[PDB]
Amino acid sequence: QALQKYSTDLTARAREGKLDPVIGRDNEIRRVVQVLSRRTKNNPVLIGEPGVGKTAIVEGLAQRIVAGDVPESLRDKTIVALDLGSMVAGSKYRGEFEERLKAVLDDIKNSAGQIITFIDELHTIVGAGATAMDAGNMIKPMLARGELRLVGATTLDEYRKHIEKDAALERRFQQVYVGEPSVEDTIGILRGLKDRYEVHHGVRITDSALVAAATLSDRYITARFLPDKAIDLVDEAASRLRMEIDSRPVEIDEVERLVRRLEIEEMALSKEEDEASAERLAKLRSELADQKEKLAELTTRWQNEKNAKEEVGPDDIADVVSAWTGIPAGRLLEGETAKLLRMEDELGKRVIGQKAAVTAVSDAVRRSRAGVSDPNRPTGAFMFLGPTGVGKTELAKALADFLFDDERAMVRIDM
Amino acid sequence: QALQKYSTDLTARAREGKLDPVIGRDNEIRRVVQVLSRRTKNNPVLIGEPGVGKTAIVEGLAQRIVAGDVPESLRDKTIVALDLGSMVAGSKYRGEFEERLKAVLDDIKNSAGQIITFIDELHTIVGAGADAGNMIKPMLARGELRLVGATTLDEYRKHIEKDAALERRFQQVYVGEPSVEDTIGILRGLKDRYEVHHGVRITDSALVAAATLSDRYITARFLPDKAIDLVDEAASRLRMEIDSRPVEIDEVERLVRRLEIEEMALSKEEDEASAERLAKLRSELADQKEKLAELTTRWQNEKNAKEEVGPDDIADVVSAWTGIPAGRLLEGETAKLLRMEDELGKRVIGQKAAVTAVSDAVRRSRAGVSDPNRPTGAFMFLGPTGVGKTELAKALADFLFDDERAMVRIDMSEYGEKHTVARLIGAPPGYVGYEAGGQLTEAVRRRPYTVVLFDEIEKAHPDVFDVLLQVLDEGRLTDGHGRTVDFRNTILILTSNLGSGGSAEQVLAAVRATFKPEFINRLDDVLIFEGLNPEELVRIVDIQLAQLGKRLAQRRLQLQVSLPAKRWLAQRGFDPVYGARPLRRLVQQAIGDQLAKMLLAGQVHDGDTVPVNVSPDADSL
Amino acid sequence: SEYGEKHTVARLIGAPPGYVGYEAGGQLTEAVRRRPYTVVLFDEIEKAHPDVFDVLLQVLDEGRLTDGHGRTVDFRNTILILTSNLGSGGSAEQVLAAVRATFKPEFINRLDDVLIFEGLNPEELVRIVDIQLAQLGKRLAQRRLQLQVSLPAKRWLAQRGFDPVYGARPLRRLVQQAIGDQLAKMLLAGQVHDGDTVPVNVSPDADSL
Ligand SMILES: Nc1ncnc2c1ncn2[C@@H]1O[C@H](COP(=O)(O)OP(=O)(O)OP(O)(O)=S)[C@@H](O)[C@H]1O
Ligand SMILES: Nc1ncnc2c1ncn2[C@@H]1O[C@H](COP(=O)(O)OP(=O)(O)OP(O)(O)=S)[C@@H](O)[C@H]1O
Ligand SMILES: Nc1ncnc2c1ncn2[C@@H]1O[C@H](COP(=O)(O)OP(=O)(O)OP(O)(O)=S)[C@@H](O)[C@H]1O
Ligand SMILES: Nc1ncnc2c1ncn2[C@@H]1O[C@H](COP(=O)(O)OP(=O)(O)OP(O)(O)=S)[C@@H](O)[C@H]1O
Repeated sequence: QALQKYSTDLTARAREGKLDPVIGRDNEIRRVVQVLSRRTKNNPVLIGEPGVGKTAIVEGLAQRIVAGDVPESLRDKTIVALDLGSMVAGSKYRGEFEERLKAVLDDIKNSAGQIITFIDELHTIVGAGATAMDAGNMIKPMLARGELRLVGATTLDEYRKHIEKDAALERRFQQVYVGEPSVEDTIGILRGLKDRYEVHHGVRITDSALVAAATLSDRYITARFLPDKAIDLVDEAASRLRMEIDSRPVEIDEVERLVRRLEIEEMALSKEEDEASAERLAKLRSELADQKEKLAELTTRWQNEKNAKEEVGPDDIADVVSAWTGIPAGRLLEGETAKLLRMEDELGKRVIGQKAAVTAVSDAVRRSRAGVSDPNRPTGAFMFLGPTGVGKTELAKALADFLFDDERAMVRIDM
Repeated sequence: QALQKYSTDLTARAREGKLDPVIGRDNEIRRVVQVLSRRTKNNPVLIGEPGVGKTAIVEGLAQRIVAGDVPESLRDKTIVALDLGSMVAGSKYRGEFEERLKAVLDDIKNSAGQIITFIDELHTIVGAGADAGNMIKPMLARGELRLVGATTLDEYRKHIEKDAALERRFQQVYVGEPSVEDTIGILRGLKDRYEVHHGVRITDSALVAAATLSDRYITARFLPDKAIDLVDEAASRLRMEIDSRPVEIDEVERLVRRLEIEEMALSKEEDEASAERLAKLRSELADQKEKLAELTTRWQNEKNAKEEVGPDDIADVVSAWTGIPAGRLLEGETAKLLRMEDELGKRVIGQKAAVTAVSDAVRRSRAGVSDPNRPTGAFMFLGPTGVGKTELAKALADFLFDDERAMVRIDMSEYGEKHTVARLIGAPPGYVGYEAGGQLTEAVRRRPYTVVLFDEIEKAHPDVFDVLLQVLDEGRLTDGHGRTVDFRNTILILTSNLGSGGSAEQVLAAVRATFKPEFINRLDDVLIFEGLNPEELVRIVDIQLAQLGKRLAQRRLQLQVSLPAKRWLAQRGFDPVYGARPLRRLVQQAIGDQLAKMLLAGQVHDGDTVPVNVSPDADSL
Repeated sequence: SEYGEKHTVARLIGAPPGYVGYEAGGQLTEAVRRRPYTVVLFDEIEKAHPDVFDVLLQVLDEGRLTDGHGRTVDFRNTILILTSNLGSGGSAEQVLAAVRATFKPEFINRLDDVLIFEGLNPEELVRIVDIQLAQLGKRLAQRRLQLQVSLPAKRWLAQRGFDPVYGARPLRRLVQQAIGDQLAKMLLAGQVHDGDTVPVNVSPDADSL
């Protein structure tokens, strides 16, 4: 009965239908099962970089046990998820922790080898109760005889920072290397996960969304790993779309919020007894008017669309990938096609002459938004030289301003 | 009666036949005996690396006592297994643990030496305090309690040797690991205990392989233990196969029962770009439902006319582990190896002398002919620029792993100063970055099958060469933490750009004057690359156009190219001093620029197909 | 060839008290503090930094050194061996001159005889050819595939790879390139199934099986 108090039940939740579906990864679950059913030292440890799916495999094994796809030895085994945090809760006295540990071990042993314990992030088991090495290695006699099974899973570099420093305990563990999947596999994963999200957020999701997410999340976000940085885009897109099925969409709610601030400023700046703030007001009014025009236009266009956007598509994902890691990944939604066609004449406002070099920079900027340049190569690498005072540094500073509206936003180093 | 509460009975467990047969190790047990049977200070301690068998020796001694092979000074003595953990269980009050331990010690002394206390993991005897594990120090030095302990080699000097007053009362017994010939015998003795638990049979030709094979592939662990896992796993897998269908008939069915649902929920997509994906997935499904039904037929051809493990299940296990493929070329891989300079030729063009040398040290290693202790192949190819010598090392890492970014590349141009060596080997203990290991080292210790690439090697400082000096020719280098990492399965590739135009001995003598003979001598053939003839550019043209086309299929947007343009581009591939890089700029100056201009100016939309045609000088879409 | 800086001496001696890697002790020490009958080998001693040379000062001719923990291990039963490649171009004066220029007098004075190796002669390569062939046969004896080499073959093999500037590794690479390639192409293309004894013989330039 100590188990009932110091651990939860995984297989029970698997029966009650509360674990996400698990797709693919057949070799890994096969190896986990065959290691989990050998004579001595049956303790598989899923190891590998963070995010690639290591708890998902154990959940898949649990659902598989509930279904019946397991061999004979693993029929009705009742996986158990330990918890060493709630075990060291209040034990300030001398034996209060070893007592609980002995109780749990005894109740695991009393069962006829049924229980399959599961310690998630087992790199925390090392220094369980310190004071002088005594605790956390009381299970070391039972690991060897294979009484308790203990399928665990830790990240790849907290296994050689915490455990491999304890070569006597690493010996009792078998490593199952979980490498990350490819884009073709991630698409398949998403195709089966595209229902829980689609039901939690009251929306629908096109298959093009899944494809484009699994591709862009690999092309751009080069700091995480694949089964997760692809689910995040889908999830945020769906949440945003549900937020817009509220009263108003974006790009109308932003303009009205701007208009309100401009109004509350123009109403309280009017009663200013000065002469220099007269011109500092003469522009604020014009701005308020030119913004209210846009508000009214958008509001009228919405009415037309509503009398004459309900699922996420392959471009809302681009909006997310642009809002996070501000690389523009869109599809030229008419806001800036005119701008990129005017680029030369616009960079002419600050630089004069050297059309032979302005056109060369503009072409490299242009053929990258249309999706034609090499996706794994810099967006352009020019070295323009010539005599002094001509304008080379000036063109470089004009380009950064035309792109980000702040010449202090580019990275400059003086070689 | 207090020894019943805090300890089990090893000798009784050995009487009912509950312990594994212990084989060999005569000297260790005889020394344990002749230490355990002296006047004072009669308590040994076994010492040695984890896994080499140190509880096995105590269990062997217990079975030996039960049989009666021991001398008169030990005939009819029981061994009790003390359990320090179950003594501090409830002792929150200020003296209860000391009371318990004192009762235990008094009861041990109350007998006349008919008990031999055996403490396992005795490095845990230092604590128990909060003046504990210290009241034992008097009775130790007099020989009252006969203590048999066994801790690993490096927790000894961490918990015990710190207390030279207590480590004086112990006589050390070193337990070195066995050899291959002895491990074979140990397995020959232990086989019939797994033969029962798993309802299978194990072949002696497999017992020899599970010990010869696990001695050149798994170096992070020690002997027998790293050789019993293979046998046990092979047997468990064979039993799984016996119950259900065999493997490679199970996964083919699992993925087929998934592609079904995929295409079923996909066919309901009111979309147009998703029709090219559905009509491509619907072909792999019918292709898999073909070889599945072929396997079910080829299985009955055997089931009408694989029942014990052999030297093949062991190799399959030690291959699923550690990733290293050591199998038997199961007729699907050999057909692929036989045409390798044909699958490499789809990405590298020309350089027949070099493709038939990289590809030549993979076959002669997969067939079991190469030296088992030296890298799979270590050769440097060098020549002029833009020729294809960093591309070959990527067409090769893609043939073997199906992913160009699963290999280990280090750009040796950042190693300009000699102190930049610590970047790939770690920093010695007591310094800033030490709990991080090396950087090249920790990359191979996790997957010892990658293909390392040292790009632009002559730009570095001539000390990193001397670091590499032992990587070649032995496949070993140890980092700060003192962990030896093996390279005996990687493929070492070093690019360069020396010479730059010299025919053959302006370059062969420029290598000789930048490297030392002891470094040139470890290498395999030094491959020389050659410039690009005008003929072998008309084909790179096709490769480039295919690349761009595949890049364009994100919009279902094709393009038709006429042979005049295709041979115009290749004739404007110029200057046999810059190789094949100018062509990739020519393509984007000609086609890509105006395509992108037309693409965001309306007048070209998705699904279209634009034909190129050679205007009298330029290209027109 | 890795001990190239001052601070990499703490790699074989441990760390001074109170620092990061302290419970780990030394690396040369903790393997000669137990079972002190081993053999110590320093490859390419001249690749180091001439401050590692001054730990071997009290290692040699006194037989003890003290790690970080203060313990004193004793080297009174080991056999130290240092290899190098100094000179490599002079007959007998350049090697000694380079040694005297790269080491200290109180370091060359501690050792026993500083031996010189000669360099293999054309006669001394047949006795290596048969060694290599026996080793290779032992390798491809795990499939009962023992070779059967002809005496003209052995003489050609000991005449092709000889060049007196790279020692005896060219012979190994030649054995591989000549025999192993043909054998591996013949082995996985059927026709050389196990339990076979393939003979090798001399063709004009190559040597066909
Ligand atoms: N094969 C898979 N099938 C279904 N969902 C998967 C699969 N692999 C990963 N996921 C999902 O992707 C996410 C991966 O999270 P987890 O794998 O549980 O985290 P992790 O891989 O254990 O990494 P850590 O170390 O636990 S934070 C979860 O949302 C999973 O539901
Ligand atoms: N074509 C031009 N259009 C506009 N301003 C220009 C032009 N050429 C020069 N200038 C002015 O000249 C200033 C200095 O020119 P820079 O380009 O900064 O000097 P530079 O071209 O970098 O030559 P060096 O070799 O670096 S001194 C700029 O800040 C501009 O104000
Ligand atoms: N001489 C031997 N005869 C038979 N089996 C042996 C022998 N030596 C080891 N084994 C087996 O190999 C394994 C070794 O496990 P143990 O020796 O109990 O662990 P250990 O050697 O004590 O290492 P530590 O320090 O306890 S983690 C067990 O399965 C033993 O049954
Ligand atoms: N023989 C070739 N076959 C196919 N592509 C080639 C060939 N030679 C060069 N390339 C192209 O050239 C680029 C790679 O050239 P690399 O070989 O990597 O340059 P390199 O040979 O390393 O010369 P350096 O000294 O490193 S600049 C890719 O875009 C390849 O497509």
